[PDB]
Amino acid sequence: MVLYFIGLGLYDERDITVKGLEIAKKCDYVFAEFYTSLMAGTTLGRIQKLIGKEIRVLSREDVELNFENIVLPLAKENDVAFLTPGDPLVATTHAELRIRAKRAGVESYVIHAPSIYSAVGITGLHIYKFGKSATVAYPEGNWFPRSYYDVIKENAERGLHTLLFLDIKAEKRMYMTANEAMELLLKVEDMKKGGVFTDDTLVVVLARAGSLNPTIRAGYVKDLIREDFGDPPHILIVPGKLHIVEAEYLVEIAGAPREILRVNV
Amino acid sequence: MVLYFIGLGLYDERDITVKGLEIAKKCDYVFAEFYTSLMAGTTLGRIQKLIGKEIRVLSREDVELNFENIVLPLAKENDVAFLTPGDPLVATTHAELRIRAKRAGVESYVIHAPSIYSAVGITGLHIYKFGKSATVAYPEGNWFPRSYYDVIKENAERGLHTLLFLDIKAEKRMYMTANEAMELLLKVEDMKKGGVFTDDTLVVVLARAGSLNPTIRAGYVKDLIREDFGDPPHILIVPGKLHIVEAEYLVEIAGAPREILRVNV
Ligand SMILES: Nc1ncnc2c1ncn2[C@@H]1O[C@H](CSCC[C@H](N)C(=O)O)[C@@H](O)[C@H]1O
Repeated sequence: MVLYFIGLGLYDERDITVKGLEIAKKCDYVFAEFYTSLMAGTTLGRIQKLIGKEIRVLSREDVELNFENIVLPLAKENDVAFLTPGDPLVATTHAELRIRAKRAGVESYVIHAPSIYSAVGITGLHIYKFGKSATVAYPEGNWFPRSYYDVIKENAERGLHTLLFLDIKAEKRMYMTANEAMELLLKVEDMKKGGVFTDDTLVVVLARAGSLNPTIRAGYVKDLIREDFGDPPHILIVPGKLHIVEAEYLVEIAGAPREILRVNV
Repeated sequence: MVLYFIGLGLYDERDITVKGLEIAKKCDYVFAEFYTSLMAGTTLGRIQKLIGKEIRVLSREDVELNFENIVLPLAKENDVAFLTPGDPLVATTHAELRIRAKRAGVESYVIHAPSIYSAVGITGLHIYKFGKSATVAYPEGNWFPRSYYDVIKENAERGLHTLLFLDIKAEKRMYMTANEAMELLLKVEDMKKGGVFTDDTLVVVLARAGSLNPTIRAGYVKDLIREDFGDPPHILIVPGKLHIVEAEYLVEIAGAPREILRVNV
């Protein structure tokens, strides 16, 4: 009669919370989805071994078209877990699943875990200064999504930072790199010419948040566009004007050039 | 010979990540602060039992004024951990402590934990639609801060949601309720008359996120201002224009008036 939405956290199998792991271990059935994102620092086998029970992975279609026929039936007479990368319901499509549970007469509870949305605090940027967020998707065919450019523009003009989630082709395990995102943004700049993203734009890259050794780097696009930030996942942030403490953290912890202290503050 | 910043999570001792727990268990010295937020579902004793270590609690002054004198000295010869409610670097100024650690020749690492900043996803509001965040501070003496009002105005005018962290005075055990926040905002509205926060404004309240049964309520200020949302901590959210799916979740899960379903496109 109960369905638990359990977050797996940021990077590896130990990023789940103690609460999430203990609840999952007591569930009769464990399902999971790995399409809103992936857990780059681990494998399905390692997560399965930690929990101690077999995990039934659902595809995007399984969830969107058949969640109520795959997961909910068992949740009616058993305790069922539905694992998701990060924090449940940060991904926009998760929320509606709680309504489906209600419709099926199934109780649902959410077990939170770290999300990249909040983990960016490790960049040293003040969380309150983050404005609207956006995702940079891989162009495909004649589709070159670029609304994120206006998101950066609108946030920056109000002195706010912009968090850019980078695309991940989950089934192919293809992660968009900060380099690829910067290249796309420069192309969009060529088309819009709003002076929003250029070689002189200060950006912050966070790779493998959750790891004990994530890569945290800050600097100008001209210098970072071809830099190796290591294995995935990557996110990119275009900060707005900086508080001196934010800049000092970027310089001392993220290796930002001293120039940001007199250009971006 | 290192320092670990470890988040404890939203509500109780089990909100710590498995990664954080296993690292804390092996540290030689453990410090913590409980003034940045309130973990309503646990006690210092329960946390100490889980980690199997004695925890030295520090005050705001101990940290902001003497962190490098109380904590770093030990971190130079042993593995030390500094625990905090929620995520250690969200809506705190603890990131700056990593700069102090570096200057003292101490390597530091960060272990994330679920944060209220991302937990708001449980309200059904799209995370990417949240704009700048603000804090509703307690008026004191002859002062009455109102900056948070302008944050709501700025976000709302561009269709973004506003997350309002509520004040806390741990030493005096004062935790601002969503009710008090609403009362304060109505008083600011009477002064600025910007039509930003009135009796007809739709708001969302999230209380005790992280617990299995948090209070999630949505409705007009006039109806919720005197409603009992349970024990603290609370957070207040003033949504911008809603997407139909956001409204549906607020109605089905947060008990919002069905009239909000009729979104004014
Ligand atoms: N579990 C919880 N439920 C509701 N509000 C919470 C909360 N935890 C924190 N808050 C809100 O956030 C304020 C503390 S701000 C510090 C936040 C913390 N670093 C984190 O990552 O969550 C509180 O005064 C309250 O308004």
